Amino acid sequence: LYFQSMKAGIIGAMEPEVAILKEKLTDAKSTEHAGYTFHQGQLDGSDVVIVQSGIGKVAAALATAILIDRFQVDYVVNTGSAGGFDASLKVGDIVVSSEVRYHDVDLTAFGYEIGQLPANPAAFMPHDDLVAAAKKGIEQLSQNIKAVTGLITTGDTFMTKEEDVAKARANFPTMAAVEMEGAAIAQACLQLKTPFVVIRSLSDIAGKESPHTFEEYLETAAVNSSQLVLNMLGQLKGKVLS
Ligand SMILES: Nc1ncnc2[nH]cnc12
Repeated sequence: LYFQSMKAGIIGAMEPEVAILKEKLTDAKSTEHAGYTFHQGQLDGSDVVIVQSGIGKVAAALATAILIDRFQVDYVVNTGSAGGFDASLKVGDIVVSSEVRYHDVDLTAFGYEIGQLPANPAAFMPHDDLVAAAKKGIEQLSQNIKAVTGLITTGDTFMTKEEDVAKARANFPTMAAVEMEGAAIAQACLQLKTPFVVIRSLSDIAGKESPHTFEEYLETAAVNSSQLVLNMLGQLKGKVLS
């Protein structure tokens, strides 16, 4: 009958990235702390807390901290949209983080790696089992989408200027996709000894077409990322993280 499951923290920067899972919430309760709105409930039996963070590093990191400190989630899933870097991937595809780095952190002047904050690893690491879970989570099939593991990077600039995309690409050649909150969530999670995984779907190919492509395909990327979350929640049912 009843599964014994962890409590999942689920975070998205904007309302569409979160609206779907917010809906399928059962026994919904919504609470407010420190300027954020947290939606506690269940998804197919599993206990979750869903928060829309706002855009950018600091906002995502603060929501994450409250998510962990106030609601004691066992792990954090960051979901949402991202700009594709990997040419193999096309709008709607999904990238599960295999690692996450900031692209807009630079303390190389002092010997740190590009993207790396002092007293932090160069790359934040998602839990293997959360990664493994979403890997199996690709029984995807709605009723076709590609889904991959790859490097995801994070900065506080929306990545549109051919020059910005080039510099990022040069520093982080293996990058599958880019967004504005992933590494910040991971940074907060590390600080709070909490497992994370970042799941993001391509709302655009990063570059000249990005602003209107993003607006066109945000709802698609929300649908696809939200689905892989639900599956991943299924794979984690009755399990605990190693
Ligand atoms: N091109 C882009 N840059 C940063 N974040 C994004 N999220 C979706 N598309 C993006």
